Amino acid sequence: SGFRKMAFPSGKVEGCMVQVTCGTTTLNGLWLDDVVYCPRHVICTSEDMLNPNYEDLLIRKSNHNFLVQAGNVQLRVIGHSMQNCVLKLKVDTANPKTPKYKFVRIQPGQTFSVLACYNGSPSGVYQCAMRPNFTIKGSFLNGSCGSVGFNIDYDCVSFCYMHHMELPTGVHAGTDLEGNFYGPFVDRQTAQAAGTDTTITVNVLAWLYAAVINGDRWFLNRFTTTLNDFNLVAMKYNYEPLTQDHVDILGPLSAQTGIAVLDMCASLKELLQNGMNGRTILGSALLEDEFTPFDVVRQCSG
Amino acid sequence: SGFRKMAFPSGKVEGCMVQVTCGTTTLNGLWLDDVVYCPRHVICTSEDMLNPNYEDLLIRKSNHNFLVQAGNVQLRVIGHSMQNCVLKLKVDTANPKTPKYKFVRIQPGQTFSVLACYNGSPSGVYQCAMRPNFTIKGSFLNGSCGSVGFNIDYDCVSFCYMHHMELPTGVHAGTDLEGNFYGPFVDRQTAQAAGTDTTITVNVLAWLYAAVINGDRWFLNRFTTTLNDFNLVAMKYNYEPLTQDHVDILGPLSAQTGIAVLDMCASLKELLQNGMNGRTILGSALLEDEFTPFDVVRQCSG
Ligand SMILES: Cn1cnc(Cn2c(=O)nc(Nc3cc4cn(C)nc4cc3Cl)n(Cc3cc(F)c(F)cc3F)c2=O)n1
Ligand SMILES: Cn1cnc(Cn2c(=O)nc(Nc3cc4cn(C)nc4cc3Cl)n(Cc3cc(F)c(F)cc3F)c2=O)n1
Ligand code: NA
Ligand code: NA
Repeated sequence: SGFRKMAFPSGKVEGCMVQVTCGTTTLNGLWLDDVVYCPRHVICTSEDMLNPNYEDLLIRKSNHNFLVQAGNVQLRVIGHSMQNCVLKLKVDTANPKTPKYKFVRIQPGQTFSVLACYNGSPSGVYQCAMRPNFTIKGSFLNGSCGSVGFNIDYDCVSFCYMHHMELPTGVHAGTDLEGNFYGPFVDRQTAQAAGTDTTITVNVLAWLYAAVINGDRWFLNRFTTTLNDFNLVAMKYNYEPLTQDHVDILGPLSAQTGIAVLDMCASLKELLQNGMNGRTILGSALLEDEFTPFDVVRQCSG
Repeated sequence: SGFRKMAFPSGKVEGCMVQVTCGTTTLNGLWLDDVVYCPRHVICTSEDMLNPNYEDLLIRKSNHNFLVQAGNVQLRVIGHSMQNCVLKLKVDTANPKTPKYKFVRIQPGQTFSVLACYNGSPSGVYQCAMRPNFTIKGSFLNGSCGSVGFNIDYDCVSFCYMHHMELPTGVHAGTDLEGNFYGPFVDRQTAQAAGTDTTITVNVLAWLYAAVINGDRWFLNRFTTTLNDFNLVAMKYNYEPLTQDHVDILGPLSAQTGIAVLDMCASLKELLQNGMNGRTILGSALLEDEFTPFDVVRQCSG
């Protein structure tokens, strides 16, 4: 029993983190096989960060302008290339701790673990969701550029996020590992705005199922609703609309608890219209939306 | 910016987890140097779990009744001894991934990371606090017995918790790594009750400082209070009393924010008497008490 914000074990990723310095600019990189992946922003000097011309800046560098440090060992850069917003540094040593891995772009609403790193050293691990406005509500200080987000499927690390910047509202933005931004952001040191965020409805329903599994049942009720009446209320409250795909995804949890999805939707409609009135669910006084159906199954069934 | 439930990176511990089986009873163990540490409950059969006589049960076993599996490799048990509630299995191979480590007993109110494991394999990592009633509000399924809790100080893993059981209320109890229980529990499969829990006041104040650092300031006010008037209100609300030691521990955070501890106490007194009225702090609608002053500093300053 119990329900916590649970991250994936980070050891397989920790062995891939390095420090990358170009001049006095320094950040984290990811060392897989004989390539180091890092934000191309590392090739900027102070003057360059506000409005860089990356193709120009890269032409002016040589392999020896790049200092890669893997703990004590320095790694020899033998080639470099740019792919969208990442830089790929070819090094002369393949990382012997390279896990089985793949590069995967995630969708809004999906969760992943973040390994926060500073000067190439892992500092902490936490779980977070990609928000509908393509930002994450992370926890990052100066120096965390290049930290990665990942999921684990069996023995395979799926890398899905490389951290680039903090926006003025204190939320975070980054790219997939092919260097393509999540959201309408660009890698320059200018103020950019995220679009308005929304609540991830299918995740809130998954978390209500988790509560029932853990014995929190006070919000349940005898009523049912239809997708359409639900979505008309949800829209009013800045909730993502629910689809029949969402309903099938919640299948295993409906099975395990015997409560139909549209039955649980009727409970959610009640909570939205009446609030919770000082009761809590799984120790929270707000509706949680950062746990996926799969997160709940992984944690409440194994 | 941002503030998350952040665990320590788990790689150094992941390499120490093994599976221990005695008969058909199986659970997790911790392999450091040439010793495997695990809950002595593993020597119980089904019939033995309700009221075991461990000294008898251990006399009847031989080194070959113990199957230790480190992934694929089986490890040869060459001696065994019992220390309080743990079993120490001497094996013929020293773990080459043994980190620098120490065994440390923590106090109520302190936090640690848990690596949840099943059949010797790491499944997830999360952060939690030792509650004042010596339980933890973990997240664990059948098969997690033997999972460990730890902190990291530089390069040194401090092990502080070995998981044994879930109590009827769904909270968890275990021992330090010398086998001594936290709290008034015993390792038998009987219903035991935890004492009443209380809110960890110094942690709530640390979390309010974190909020101010992240720009949440609405609860602040011009008033101050004294330790004594504060403690008379706190007691009423089932909060741990605050000591002058707690006040000095909050020192760095008072410095960084310019708000004196007894000034922040006056804000806490207000929140306790008036509630929060649908406002949130750091994304929560409840007062959080699972972050220590040191957790806040580590995460908000580096
Ligand atoms: C508070 N916060 C939360 N997340 C972040 C991440 N982040 C960061 O760590 N560093 C950045 N700029 C740099 C400055 C440097 C100074 N030196 C010596 N070396 C430096 C290297 C970096 Cl990367 N930034 C800003 C930033 C980074 C980008 F990659 C980008 F495309 C635009 C940006 F504005 C930053 O957000 N800080
Ligand atoms: C739901 N939950 C949350 N945490 C726990 C931890 N836990 C556990 O994993 N296992 C236990 N009993 C066993 C049964 C076995 C059946 N086989 C084949 N092998 C088994 C091994 C174990 Cl350890 N228990 C119960 C338990 C374990 C103890 F170590 C103890 F001292 C008293 C107890 F009641 C358990 O709580 N389950
Ligand atoms: Na209902
Ligand atoms: Na005040």
